[PDB]
Amino acid sequence: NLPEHWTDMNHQLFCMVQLEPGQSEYNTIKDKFTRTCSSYAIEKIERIQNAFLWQSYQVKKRQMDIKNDHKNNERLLFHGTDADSVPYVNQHGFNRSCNAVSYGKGTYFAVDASYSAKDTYSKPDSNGRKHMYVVRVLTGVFTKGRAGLVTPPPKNPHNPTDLFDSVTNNTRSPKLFVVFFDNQAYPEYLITFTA
Amino acid sequence: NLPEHWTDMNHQLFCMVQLEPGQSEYNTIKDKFTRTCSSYAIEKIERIQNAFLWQSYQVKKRQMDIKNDHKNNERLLFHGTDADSVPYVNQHGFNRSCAGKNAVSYGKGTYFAVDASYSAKDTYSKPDSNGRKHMYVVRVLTGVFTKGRAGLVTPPPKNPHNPTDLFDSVTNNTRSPKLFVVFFDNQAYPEYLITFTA
Ligand SMILES: COc1ccc2c(c1)sc1nncn12
Repeated sequence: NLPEHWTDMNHQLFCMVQLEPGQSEYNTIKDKFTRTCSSYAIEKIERIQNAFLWQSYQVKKRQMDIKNDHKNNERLLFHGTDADSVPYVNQHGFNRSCNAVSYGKGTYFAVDASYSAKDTYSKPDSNGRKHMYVVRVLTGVFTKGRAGLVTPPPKNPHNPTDLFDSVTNNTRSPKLFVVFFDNQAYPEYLITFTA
Repeated sequence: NLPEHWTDMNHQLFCMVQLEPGQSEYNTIKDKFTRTCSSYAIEKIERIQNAFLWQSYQVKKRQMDIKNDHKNNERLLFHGTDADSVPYVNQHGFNRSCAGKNAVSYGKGTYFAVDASYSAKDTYSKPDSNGRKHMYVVRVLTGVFTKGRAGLVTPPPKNPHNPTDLFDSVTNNTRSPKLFVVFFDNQAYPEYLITFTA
């Protein structure tokens, strides 16, 4: 069940598709980035078409939608990473086993591209090229994180196995989310940019 | 896609089903266990019916079967654990982030034994305060594997010039595997819980 906006992959399961500047899709993703990173220079935006990662993610989304009894479990967030991690993320997505982990040992996603645009995350390569993903994240029901978490806390100590879906720095006004399971995040776009 | 011989869970997503001795399903597991654990005695064998873990695992299995272009990707292995871990595993499966360092480490992942005798060690299946030991019987997507190394946080690449094309798992010995390490969620389905005692 591959999304309508994907382009044909000639019976293959993985493609990075460079977006056409000035078309609706490129404009939408560029605007999400320029909301907070208007001082940067965008080289390109690529759509990540990874059928396997999409499949596993959509299964987790369906499960979380059932568990939480609503379809408000997904957020579009940003993730800055170094060039050497990009091939791994494109093919395998986010891996907590691979910076600070102040809110738990998971994968960190920013509400604002400006946070992910920090050199500590989107490490500039030899040429100053920086890499940021636009990510579909199953944040679901979240709570405040803390150092040393390996999974989200339980929603009630009385049922230790019924967990929050993610944690954040601040429940009232979140700026970051941490997820602790594979296939809770789908890397949808890769932005290549410079300061 | 839930298996047709599972008990009806009346829209519930999770059930543990106590098996009857003399049923083929119980006897095959008891035989697999007693092959190497004949000094122990089984209290009970429970079938783990976890709809969400099954769905995610079967998706991974289909993907691995496609990628590897054969259906030799799944092994039935053992996993000894402490009583405090059983509720988590039943609900959420095997979390590498919680895994102990193995006394012989072939990587930082979840370990599964070919032989029940390995998993039966008190170091894994820690006897609880009532002397009950706990061992899972696990469908594991071992796929294509290589000898592991203690530094691994993912399986190694098949080819160093293509670092993202990975082995599916690692082992202690490719010619005579006795343990497998997996590094991803939903690569192992806890199918049965064996409760046993000395
Ligand atoms: C407080 O810890 C982190 C750690 C990593 C991280 C953030 C915050 S925001 C962001 N964007 N990409 C990566 N990250």
